[PDB]
Amino acid sequence: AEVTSIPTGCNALSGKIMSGFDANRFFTGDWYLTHSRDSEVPVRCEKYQTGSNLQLNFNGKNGDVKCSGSTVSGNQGFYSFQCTTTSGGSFTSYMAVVETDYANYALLYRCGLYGSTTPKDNFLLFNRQSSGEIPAGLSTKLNQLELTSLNKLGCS
Ligand SMILES: CCCCC/C=C\C\C=C/C=C/C=C/[C@@H](SC[C@H](N)C(=O)NCC(=O)O)[C@@H](O)CCCC(=O)O
Repeated sequence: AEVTSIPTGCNALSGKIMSGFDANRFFTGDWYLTHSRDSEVPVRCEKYQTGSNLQLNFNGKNGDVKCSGSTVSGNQGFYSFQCTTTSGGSFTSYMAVVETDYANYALLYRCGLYGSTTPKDNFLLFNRQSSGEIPAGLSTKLNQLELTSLNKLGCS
């Protein structure tokens, strides 16, 4: 059966997502994951490569990861990505773009179960440049979401 809403425990962020999200402008080019609310060690620099039809590739923890996306019918703005890893792993992950200017930065929410019963989520800051940091345009939004000290990752 089709999965029609994000996992129980994931935040649908009703009322907190940008209006007029343009998938065509977001899912093009490269995005570097430069900061996140929660982070692991050692920090890394993941470059997310996008292609047509919600396909993406990134350099993950242990090998390249390839994902295929689709819209989540019950949750506006959300996507479900089915991913496979070069070590032979597979997982599902959910995301929504909270705010983006398409040409410089994007604040995303990500959530998934990953085989557990308790979801793991995060807020992610993507930048078009590996040297990208926290944009002035997100100041108020980050305050509203209580994201006052994003962790810098391994990009520079
Ligand atoms: C343009 C931006 C597009 C964003 C697309 C959104 C989602 C699909 C892409 C990546 C998903 C990664 C999920 C990783 C799982 S861990 C999932 C699994 N255990 C695994 O083997 N992961 C391999 C690996 O992470 O390298 C956890 O590390 C996540 C922890 C919390 C978080 O940061 O979301």
